[PDB]
This record gives sequence, C-alpha cells and structure tokens, in this order.
Amino acid sequence: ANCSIMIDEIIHHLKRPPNPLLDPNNLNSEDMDILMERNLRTPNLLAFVRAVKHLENASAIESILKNLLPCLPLATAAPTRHPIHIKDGDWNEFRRKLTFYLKTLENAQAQQ
Repeated sequence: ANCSIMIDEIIHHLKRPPNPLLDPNNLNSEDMDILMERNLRTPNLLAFVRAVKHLENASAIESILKNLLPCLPLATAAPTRHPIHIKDGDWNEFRRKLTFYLKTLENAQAQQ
C-alpha cells in the first residue's frame, strides 16, 4: 500500500487561495494544538470526513482522510480534549486546519 503517499499527495491539492474574505472558515491557537497532538490527529479526521462532505470539490479527499484514520499512530491510544472544528465547508477552513493537519501527521509518522 502507500498510506504515506496519500498524505503528502493531498498537500498538492491544498494550495489554491482565491481571495481574503470575512468567513469564519479558520482555526484558533487552541485548535492548532489539536491537529498537532499525534493522538488527537485521528479524531480530527472524524471532523475532516464530516466537514469534507459539505466541502464542495473535496469528496475524493474524504476518501483519503477516511482511509487515513487507521494509518495514524497511537502514542497513548486515547483522546484528552475535544478535536478540531471545521466550517460550513470552505477550502480556507480546511486550508489552515488540513494543511497543518496532514503535514504534522506524516511528519511524526516516521521521523528518521
């Protein structure tokens, strides 16, 4: 299989900013700690498969992330705080959240 390629490969489809708007599609400093917590990465995937349904033009991505849930490590196989929170479905929300997400995942998935 190639679960690792399914991660850095979506970063390719995660780089198309249209224009700056005033939409709520965005994460805060606390949400960043979520997508970064290796153990809290999969639960963000739960919010990535739900929001990607309302994310127009991201259905094929819902296929990747959903298949990526079991491809994540489990340092202390258990959650601690609430996971991420996407928006109505704007690529701007999944832009900062998902970019930093899939990236920190494959980064701590191997590391040397």
